Amino acid sequence: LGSETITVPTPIKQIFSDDAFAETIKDNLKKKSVTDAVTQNELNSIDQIIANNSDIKSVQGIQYLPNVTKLFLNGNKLTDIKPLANLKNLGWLFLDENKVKDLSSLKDLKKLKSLSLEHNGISDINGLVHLPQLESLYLGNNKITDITVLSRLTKLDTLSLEDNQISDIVPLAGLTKLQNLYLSKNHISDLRALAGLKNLDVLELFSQECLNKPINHQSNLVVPNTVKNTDGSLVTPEIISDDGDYEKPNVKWHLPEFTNEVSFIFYQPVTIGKAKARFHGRVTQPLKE
Ligand SMILES: [Zn+2]
Ligand SMILES: [Zn+2]
Ligand SMILES: [Zn+2]
Repeated sequence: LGSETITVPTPIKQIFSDDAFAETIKDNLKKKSVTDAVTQNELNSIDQIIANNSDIKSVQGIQYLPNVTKLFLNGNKLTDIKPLANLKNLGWLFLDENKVKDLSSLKDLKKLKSLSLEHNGISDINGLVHLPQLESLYLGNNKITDITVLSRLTKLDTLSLEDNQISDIVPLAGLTKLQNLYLSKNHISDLRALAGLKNLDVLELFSQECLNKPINHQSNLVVPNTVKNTDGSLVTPEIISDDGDYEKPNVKWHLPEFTNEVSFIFYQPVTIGKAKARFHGRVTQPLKE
């Protein structure tokens, strides 16, 4: 908008407050010093910013570059991203490894096609309702438990939710345009939601870790198997703790004088569309005295 253009020549150091960042602008327009002056035409000129691992704590000043389309800003020290809020022409925004937790500034970025926020400690991704046009979304290595908002992001061909804490992938059942789905290291016990996902080329389901609602230290104990495949059918465990034994459809046991938590491990090669993956994880079942 209006005073998100500078009208007299100005020195970099002054418009871009953060030193690291002021230097990515210098290094990008091939200038020789941050004290050198820049005119808005030159700023208008900038389409891409490559600034990974560059120790950037603030992108203030970025507001003055309204034709910027691709922002590579991984592994910096960003927390507040408001100066992006209004860069209408943004399509790639890479903010891995920062600490950006409030996605409200992305909300009017309606040309944004690919967003990455791996490893930011995000837990609420509901701000994503404001961005249905997304094509690639990388949300790996956060603390996301609820993905119900994703049933709306129907334009995705690439989605990574690897290493969060998802029990429930029913919200993905709809997203049939999906080609690469990474769901490793979550709490996924039921693969039914993926029956539909026919265009999948790459799919990952390693290391699920599913925990249960406690019961009690019984000599004869008999928990039912809840791990289900694509198509509804109970997957047969690839090993049980504590000379445990599986007769359909329960893990049985026999105890008194050892301890409090029991478990079983499962394994199942799956095929959905043109993709082949390994659904391998563990059902825990803790007990009390
Ligand atoms: Zn909002
Ligand atoms: Zn035994
Ligand atoms: Zn195994």
